[PDB]
Amino acid sequence: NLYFQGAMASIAIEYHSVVLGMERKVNVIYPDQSEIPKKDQGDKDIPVLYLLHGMGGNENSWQKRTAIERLLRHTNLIVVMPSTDLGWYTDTAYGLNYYRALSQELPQVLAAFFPNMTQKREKTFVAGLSMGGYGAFKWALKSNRFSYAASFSGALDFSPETNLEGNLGELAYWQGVFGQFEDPDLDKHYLKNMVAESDGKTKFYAWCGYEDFLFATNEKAIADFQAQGLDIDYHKGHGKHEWYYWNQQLEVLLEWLPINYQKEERLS
Amino acid sequence: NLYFQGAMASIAIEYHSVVLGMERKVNVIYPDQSEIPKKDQGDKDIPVLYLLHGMGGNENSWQKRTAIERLLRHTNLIVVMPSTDLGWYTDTAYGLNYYRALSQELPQVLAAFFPNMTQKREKTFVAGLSMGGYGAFKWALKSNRFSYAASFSGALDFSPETNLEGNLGELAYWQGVFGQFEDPDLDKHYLKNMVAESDGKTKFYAWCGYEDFLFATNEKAIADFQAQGLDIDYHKGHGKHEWYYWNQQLEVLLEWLPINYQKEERLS
Amino acid sequence: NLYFQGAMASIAIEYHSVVLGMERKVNVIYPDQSEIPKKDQGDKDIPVLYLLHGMGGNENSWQKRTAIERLLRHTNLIVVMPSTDLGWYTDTAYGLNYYRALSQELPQVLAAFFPNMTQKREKTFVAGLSMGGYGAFKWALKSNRFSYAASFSGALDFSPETNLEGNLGELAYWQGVFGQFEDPDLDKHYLKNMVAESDGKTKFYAWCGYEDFLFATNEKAIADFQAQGLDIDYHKGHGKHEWYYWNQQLEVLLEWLPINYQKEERLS
Amino acid sequence: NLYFQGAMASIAIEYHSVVLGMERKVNVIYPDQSEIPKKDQGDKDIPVLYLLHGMGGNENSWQKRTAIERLLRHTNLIVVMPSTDLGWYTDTAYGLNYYRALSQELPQVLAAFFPNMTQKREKTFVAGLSMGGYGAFKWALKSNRFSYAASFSGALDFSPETNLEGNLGELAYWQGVFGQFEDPDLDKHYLKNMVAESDGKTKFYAWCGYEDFLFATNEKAIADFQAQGLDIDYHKGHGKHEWYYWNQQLEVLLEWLPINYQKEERLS
Ligand SMILES: O=C([O-])C(=O)[O-]
Ligand SMILES: O=C([O-])C(=O)[O-]
Ligand SMILES: O=C([O-])C(=O)[O-]
Ligand SMILES: O=C([O-])C(=O)[O-]
Ligand SMILES: [Zn+2]
Ligand SMILES: [Zn+2]
Ligand SMILES: [Zn+2]
Ligand SMILES: [Zn+2]
Repeated sequence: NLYFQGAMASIAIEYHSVVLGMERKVNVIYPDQSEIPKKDQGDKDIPVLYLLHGMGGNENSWQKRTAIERLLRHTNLIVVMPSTDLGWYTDTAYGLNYYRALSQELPQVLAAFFPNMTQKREKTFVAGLSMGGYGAFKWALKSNRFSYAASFSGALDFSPETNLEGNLGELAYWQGVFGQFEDPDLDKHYLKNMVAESDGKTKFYAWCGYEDFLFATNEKAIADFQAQGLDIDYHKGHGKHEWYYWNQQLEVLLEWLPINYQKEERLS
Repeated sequence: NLYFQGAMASIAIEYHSVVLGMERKVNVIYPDQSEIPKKDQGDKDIPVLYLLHGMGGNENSWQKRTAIERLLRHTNLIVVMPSTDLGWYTDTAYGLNYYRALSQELPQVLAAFFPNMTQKREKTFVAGLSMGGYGAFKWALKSNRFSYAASFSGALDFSPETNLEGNLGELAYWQGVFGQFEDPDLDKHYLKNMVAESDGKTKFYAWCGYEDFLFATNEKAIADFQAQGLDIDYHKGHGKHEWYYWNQQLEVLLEWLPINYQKEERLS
Repeated sequence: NLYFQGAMASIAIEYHSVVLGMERKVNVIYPDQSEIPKKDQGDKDIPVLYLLHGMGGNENSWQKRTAIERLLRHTNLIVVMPSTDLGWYTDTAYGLNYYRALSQELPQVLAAFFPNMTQKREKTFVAGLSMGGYGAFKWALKSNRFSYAASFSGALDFSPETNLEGNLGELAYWQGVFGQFEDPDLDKHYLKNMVAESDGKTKFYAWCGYEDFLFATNEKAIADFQAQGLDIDYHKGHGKHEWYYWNQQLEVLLEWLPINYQKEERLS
Repeated sequence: NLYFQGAMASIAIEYHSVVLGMERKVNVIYPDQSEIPKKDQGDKDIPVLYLLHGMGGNENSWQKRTAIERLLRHTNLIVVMPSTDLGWYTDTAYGLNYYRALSQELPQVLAAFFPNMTQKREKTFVAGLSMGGYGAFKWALKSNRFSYAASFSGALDFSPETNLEGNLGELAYWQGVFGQFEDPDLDKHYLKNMVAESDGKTKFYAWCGYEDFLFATNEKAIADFQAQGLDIDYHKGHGKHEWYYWNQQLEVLLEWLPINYQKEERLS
């Protein structure tokens, strides 16, 4: 017609997690064969971005707060939106092994459903905002699964002192996630303590807004990462802890990744 | 926490349409009691915008192609996203009474589920893009239900000559929607022929991009509407038949409507 | 725990149909690796049942009206639930090519998403109820894609005389689906006229309740099929045009198909 | 047509929980105005059943494992399916206040969306299976909101000794839900300790299968309830910890409740 136009496929999966012992939800956007560049048709090695949500969000957050499905509609990229509830992408002290579920089970589930997604590091990426920025860097440092990793307004440094002081949720919550604050192993949850064992083959990007409550956290964390020689680029701009800025950062991410992003025309 | 933030409620309804004789889907976004201005808490007369999709879309289109759920999250507005398949919001010649289903049944269904939505014209609005711009103006002209109506890149004028010539879909399709092209009643589907009987108490807005295939259609249609004294404001800018521009127009619409839109802060 | 138990994966897909020129929905239930018999783990040739809905239904009908997701949870079977609106799995006279979309596009879409589903006739099955029984037999007769095909209370014979006489919907509806009733090609829609060209390598099953308004239709249709030597088994019982009986027939179907159905224990 | 038939409306709601500080999902089935008995049309006091899931389930469990949407389609009943993750409908020791969210917030959310649901005890009911049987009895004992409450294979008695011994999940899990096992307040989670303060105006029903791992638990719990004079009827049959039996018990529940259940005809 001229009236007709493509769309990515939108897939919502509910599956049984053996790790968590419960039904879990994951959303997947999958490229539109009729709209990607000609060369990409039939691909058996499609690149994949895992995009992680913030505290209070879920598998719908990115899709509803950005117009990601519109942005990517001409691009050869699978995007996976997992859920972690309020568990920080962490195996918690109350027995929910969210990190194991994210890092070990989810990729196996997806591969089993979707053999044509890439299994290559050079085509596997992660990013997230807020709690999801912590999750993205944690997963990339520990797993060496990703070529590129990004944090937007991430909680990239913390301590008991900062978590609680009880402006950021109460003690029982934080100790449920990370263990008791007197446990000498608490520090294993600190991203700075995970750099040494990572392989140094992941590119990192971090952003934070000047006005964000986590701006000081990011300044401190990046300084510590840079001291250890992490391959990181850090940027800042005016902004707060809000989804408009996360949308902007998604659009920066899409150009940074090696995905041949087909940016929509904008005449106004 | 400072980490926590609200969200609108997102409601997906599947219901039995007696008019269409089938299960139908409608999405509704409903304002977050914890985030709207104080005065709006407990409202029993909440304003409502019906937002109509384009050819090939459905009840998910606006939500996935704009970040409407983010934009409206501090605003006291219900938004309803109906579906019409490829039926043009029209009672078709193949027996699917989509116009009756939209104009008569859907509002009764919604009121029955949601008694706290407004029943007032001064708080009831419609808009749509492409086919949905035709639908929005048709519904507003015929029903007098709305105070404000908006069309974005709408198919606001047409004839056999323009539909088909077969660049815009084939004959059987168009005649299925509007009837045989030799029927002397074809012209009842033309928006210009619906102005006389409307009550003149609806404000109209139309937009079209210069580069759009429907730019000439809109120029012609608005000239005809203005000749009949319709209360319409018409604007144009650079743009094509694409969702980025429809997102921009949604943001213009939200300020135009009498809804006390709480626009998100944008520091960059 | 003993408290934990598996579930099939439930997948909801929205995809762009090039054939129909619109976003379409298809549901897929996919076997639980942790619950199927040991031997089936890792299968790259998983059997597939397409299950078609009735007039007024959609891709959710089977899942919500039967407890299919519970019944199949130990069985190595993919089940696909397509949607055809009110189009009878037919390329209609108003330009919606539902048959092409079902028979050609949908299998290619699914294979592209899900390479581990079978591509073998011996592991590919179809069934449906009411309109979906017509669709199941039509698709199996025309395509030779299936080893087994089943109709439950199907509209397996019809004419203008029976459609309309206007007890079963009005003329414009029926002629929109099948063309004008005076067209000499109307009879190409009759299943009896499709037997000659089918390959005779599909097993057919049909059921109808004695009290159903289509009981006479089924008696006539099966007699005509049996006259042509179709490989069909036909059964009847007390019942009407209702989902309880369709649930019962699903359970009969699951034993008939060569799928090694792992029937749940029922101690009461 | 005779081909057309009604359906209940199926509503999926995602809403912001202030209590939990996260987006939460609740499903609602709402009666079909065209199919309920004549007298019920226009009701502003529609009865409501809350139906709670088991460990590992969610808001979709009842709908997918029973054909509840089919069973209730002629009946004037709203059914609400909440989610509690693995939190036992309890304000947990890791800071997720699931009980407050269920008992205080959810009813206010639903009333705000759906003013025509009843606010009367005589028309408000709860039931659940496994963990959800514990939840149903807990909520009914504490709140006095319900006239009728039902448990199917519920975990109605427990201790450290039985939880763990580590056949039923590990220590960290159970202590995350209920607190440390040495806390003298552990016993506040025991349903037997909640009877004294309840008002004695709720009717209780419990079922358990003989072969279920919780059969001894139910025998013990009911004996303790009967010693305290609770108004309870307890039944047992052959069965295990499986959804087929929960489906059977749902069908018993529907006749027990004062809802004028319109049971589907079953001629076979
Ligand atoms: O966004 C813009 O300014 C553009 O690219 O036209
Ligand atoms: O969008 C902008 O330029 C703004 O408002 O900062
Ligand atoms: O359904 C039955 O009767 C059984 O198998 O126990
Ligand atoms: O289920 C049955 O046996 C019946 O009621 O026909
Ligand atoms: Zn830089
Ligand atoms: Zn103007
Ligand atoms: Zn037989
Ligand atoms: Zn009894």
